[PDB]
Amino acid sequence: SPIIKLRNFNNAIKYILIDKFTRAGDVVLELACGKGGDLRKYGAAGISQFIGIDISNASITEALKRYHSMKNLEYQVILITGDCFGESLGVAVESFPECRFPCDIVSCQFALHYAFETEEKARRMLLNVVKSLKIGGYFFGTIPDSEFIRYKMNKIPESVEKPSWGNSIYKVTFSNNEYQKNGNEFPSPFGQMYTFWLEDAIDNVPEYVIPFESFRSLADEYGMELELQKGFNEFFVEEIPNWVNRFSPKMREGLKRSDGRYGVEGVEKEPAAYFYTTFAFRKVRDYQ
Ligand SMILES: Nc1nc2c(ncn2[C@@H]2O[C@H](COP(=O)(O)OP(=O)(O)OP(=O)(O)O)[C@@H](O)[C@H]2O)c(=O)[nH]1
Ligand SMILES: Nc1ncnc2c1ncn2[C@@H]1O[C@H](C[C@@H](N)CC[C@H](N)C(=O)O)[C@@H](O)[C@H]1O
Ligand code: NA
Ligand code: NA
Ligand code: NA
Ligand code: NA
Ligand code: NA
Repeated sequence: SPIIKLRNFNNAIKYILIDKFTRAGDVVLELACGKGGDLRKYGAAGISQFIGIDISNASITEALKRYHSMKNLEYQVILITGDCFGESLGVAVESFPECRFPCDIVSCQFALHYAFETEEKARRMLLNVVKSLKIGGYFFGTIPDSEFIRYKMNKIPESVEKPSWGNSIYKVTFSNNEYQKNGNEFPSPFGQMYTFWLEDAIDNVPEYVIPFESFRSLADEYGMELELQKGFNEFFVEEIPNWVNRFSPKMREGLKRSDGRYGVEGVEKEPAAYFYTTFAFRKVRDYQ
């Protein structure tokens, strides 16, 4: 399946990204952890403690069910329902004093753009990140790539009321064309909504652009400086040599293309390799 190949590729991206920044003994806070599908990736990195928070009780229930079916684990796991973006994290974690804060790593996969609903939420998310992180610690994850979004939008005429593009397995549909009416610039970095469909994965969910320059400038205000901004394709090309043989046999065969090399080809290439970017920052100073 194109979708199976996409899932395997993005799973590989996460393995690589987690390993790149997470070191043995680290304490990890995972924001918007969903159903907690990356635990084994953090275990491979040798962490000491994992704290996962998600706003969905149904997702946390599933993550706890997945956790409790694991065995011989060498790290502690805390899984919590709470709002990571609209409220202070202290609300979510107060009844879990076993959390070891500040932590060494904050991660967030396929979710941070929901914090760009408004400026207030973007700032609250960043304040939660930096208050949780030690000086010198890292914040990393995976988001839709505003630069690829802008490329596509720059090819859409102003006559289109709901700018849209896609292929047989994915589709983006913007709520409005204010980008096009405003000289190919969003009227605000925040709240710029589009619905995202990905076959058998994402059911037309509204989400928000995360303009990378605004994310970066806000992060700097809160004391975090840029470490990584490579799109999935470039990231994979650069890192796969060190990993081709680190991956499970099943993940490796899944990554093999028809020409015998590694990556994605075919219809899944655009959504898997171009639509998303990695990000990482380092906390370099305390924020008042
Ligand atoms: N644009 C966008 N894509 C997302 C979002 N969440 C997930 N994705 C995409 O959907 C893929 C995940 O497909 P799933 O079927 O959810 O697989 P999974 O995350 O491995 O499985 P679970 O642990 O059960 O959640 C990701 O690799 C991304 O391509 C999102 O909020 N926005
Ligand atoms: N304000 C919020 N605080 C915490 N989690 C949120 C918030 N808004 C959305 N989410 C979660 O963000 C997640 C988005 C998912 N696309 C990604 C989940 C997970 N990281 C994964 O990669 O599978 C969901 O699990 C949502 O419930
Ligand atoms: Na972006
Ligand atoms: Na819009
Ligand atoms: Na936006
Ligand atoms: Na986005
Ligand atoms: Na920055």
